[PDB]
Amino acid sequence: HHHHHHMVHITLDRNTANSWLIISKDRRQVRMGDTHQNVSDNKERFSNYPMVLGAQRFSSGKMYWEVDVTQKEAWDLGVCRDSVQRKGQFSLSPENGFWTIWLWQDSYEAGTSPQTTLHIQVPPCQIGIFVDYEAGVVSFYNITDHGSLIYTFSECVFAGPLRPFFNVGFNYSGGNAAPLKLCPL
Ligand SMILES: CC(C)N(C)c1ncnc2c1cnn2C
Ligand SMILES: CC(C)N(C)c1ncnc2c1cnn2C
Repeated sequence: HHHHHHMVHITLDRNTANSWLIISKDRRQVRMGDTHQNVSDNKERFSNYPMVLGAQRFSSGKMYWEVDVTQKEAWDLGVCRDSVQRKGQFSLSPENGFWTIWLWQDSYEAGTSPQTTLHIQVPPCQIGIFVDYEAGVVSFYNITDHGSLIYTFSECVFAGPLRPFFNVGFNYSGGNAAPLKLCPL
């Protein structure tokens, strides 16, 4: 792909984070803590899952960023509406304001409803995410495999400002402690 020149500097918004997440000083990394991280509750925090938003809001233009997923067993990545539900249980789909892919139980899927199987020969260590607001497109790229296309959501109906979306996943197995990291431009 040739989307690299739309690179944007994403930082994580602490206030949206589930209370067990640990966000680094530079706001560029996030991991699952082994306990509540001693923060006060607020209406922005994702309560039920290990999720956090980027601070940046996008309402026009073309945007690109990269995320490191090295050695993780489970995670979700993409974008979401600024007004997605924070509390309780919910489906990760465009109907609920999410445009995402994930890894779970050794397979990759796109968060359509129902979910779509992805075809990945080279497990990615870094994922590229491209958003074209005007076109209604969200695309995902395998940086480990020379930028090959993973998935394109087209005909997107964003219906609001978009925020970068992250889920570090649970660590029930003891094999999913590694962080998500925003990769340098
Ligand atoms: C098969 C569906 C319902 N599950 C379990 C999931 N869907 C999307 N992201 C997920 C999971 C599990 N972990 N993460 C990060
Ligand atoms: C929001 C949902 C899709 N997420 C991230 C989930 N994560 C982990 N386990 C899950 C789910 C859903 N069901 N189950 C059993």
